[PDB]
Amino acid sequence: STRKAVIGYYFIPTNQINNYTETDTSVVPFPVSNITPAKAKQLTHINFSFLDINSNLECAWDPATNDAKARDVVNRLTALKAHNPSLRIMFSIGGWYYSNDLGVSHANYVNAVKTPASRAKFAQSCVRIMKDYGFDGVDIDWEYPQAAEVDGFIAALQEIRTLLNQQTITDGRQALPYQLTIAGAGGAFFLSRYYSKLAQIVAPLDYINLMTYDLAGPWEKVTNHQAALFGDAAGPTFYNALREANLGWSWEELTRAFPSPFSLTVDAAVQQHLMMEGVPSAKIVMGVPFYGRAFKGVSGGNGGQYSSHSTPGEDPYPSTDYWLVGCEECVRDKDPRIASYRQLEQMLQGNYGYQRLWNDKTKTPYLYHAQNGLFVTYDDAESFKYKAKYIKQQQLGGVMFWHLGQDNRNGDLLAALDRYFNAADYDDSQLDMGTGLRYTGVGPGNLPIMTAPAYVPGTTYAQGALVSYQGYVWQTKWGYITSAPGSDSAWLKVGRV
Ligand SMILES: CC(=O)N[C@@H]1[C@@H](O)[C@H](O[C@@H]2O[C@H](CO)[C@@H](O)[C@H](O)[C@H]2NC(C)=O)[C@@H](CO)O[C@H]1O
Ligand SMILES: CC1=[NH+][C@H]2[C@@H](O1)O[C@H](CO)[C@@H](O)[C@@H]2O
Repeated sequence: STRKAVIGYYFIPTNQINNYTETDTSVVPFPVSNITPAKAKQLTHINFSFLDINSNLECAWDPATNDAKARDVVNRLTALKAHNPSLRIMFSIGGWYYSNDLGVSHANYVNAVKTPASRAKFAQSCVRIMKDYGFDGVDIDWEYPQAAEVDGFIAALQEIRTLLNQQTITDGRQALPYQLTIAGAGGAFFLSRYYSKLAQIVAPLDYINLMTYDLAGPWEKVTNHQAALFGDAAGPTFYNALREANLGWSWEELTRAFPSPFSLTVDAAVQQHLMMEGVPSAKIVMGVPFYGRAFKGVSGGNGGQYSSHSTPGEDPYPSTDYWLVGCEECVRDKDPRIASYRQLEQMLQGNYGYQRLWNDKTKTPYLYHAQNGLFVTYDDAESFKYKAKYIKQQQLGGVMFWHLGQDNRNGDLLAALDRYFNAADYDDSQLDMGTGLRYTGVGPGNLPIMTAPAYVPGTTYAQGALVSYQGYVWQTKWGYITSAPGSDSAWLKVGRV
């Protein structure tokens, strides 16, 4: 079996690069030296983040970056390749801060993909930056191009692919080609922006890393799991934005591919991607979070799940009240709404009042502070057993995560992921995926194999008539159909032969 990708983000703020040190945790919490040889071997990719697209419409580091210190940090990462011949140090362009619709550099993203000339100049800058700093690939994290910017985004990706494939030949990297990936939406709302052209977006990529997290948060009215694998009927449900994408499909087609409302889960994002033709499962990578989201002012009854709350949803945290008991990291980061798994693990074992609970439908853990009314949704080594089994069962390309500095000091989360995919003595054949809700949509990309008597010319077909014909099973949408399946909108293609 081909090894599953394990893609971890290495994120460092500009000021940390400008004051990089591997000997003062109060200045650089997570220096490159914390990525021991053992951890380097459990990773296949490290996404260095984040670079941006400047006003000159080229890939570039934050202008305030001390270049020499930046190269030194990157060199330290590249040196880890000594312990793992498959390791690739990618760099990520974008991220929410720089590129969301209201982010500071949004216009640059829109403008860089606008014309053949802007695209050429942009694609060149990505490869140049890649070669100059010694990176092994380009990862684009634009959150997210809108419907009109999509064809341009696609041309940009194709252009970068062309240049990278050329660079691979020029550098003798046939054995470890340069790669191209993007962080893709892991939720229908953002996904609906480019969904209709998913095949063209994925074609030039080695992997599309789904951000299947942040699926719940203080901006929503009711608390919920931010990365549930499957759905919980007792949990909130959402409008399936995909049924409104510019697909050109019929009512029937739209309805059967996009049930609404539905459970916003990791399984939903993966299955929605697999519903489209030309989106190979092997390129789909499941993103997981090494952090949890916290809410205050929750009620009792369901251990804090599906409750109203009083947590501010704006960025930055519009207050100075650090109410996440025991979360020291939250005080230094001035935000009690997010906490690394490292910090959560310490809070859990420090007698702070948290009770760890488990939702066996969503297959994810959660914390409930009954005394203060706090709820935290997060992921751990146990939820990763199911996600890892799903990744194997669905034949996905692998896993991705944000971010390395949030794992505990022993790197247990990374180690668990590596174990679930590669340990010869780990056996998950008896691991039960449970009865949580699965995404029920069916599209052109995942039609099931079926059998039905073959269409007989001359027969009058009633409503709901199933006849195999031309390599597909077709069903009539209404009665008195006497036409051949395929050239009358009265027929619905429902299966493969
Ligand atoms: C599933 C979905 O579409 N949820 C949206 C949220 O993602 C989004 O919140 C923002 O998400 C970013 C990561 O995707 C965070 O970096 C950011 O902190 C977070 N909060 C913000 C920007 O206020 C919200 C708001 O755009 O919309 C949801 O629909
Ligand atoms: C590569 C990546 N870009 C996004 C995403 O993963 O999730 C992170 C966690 O919310 C967020 O900080 C970042 O902007």
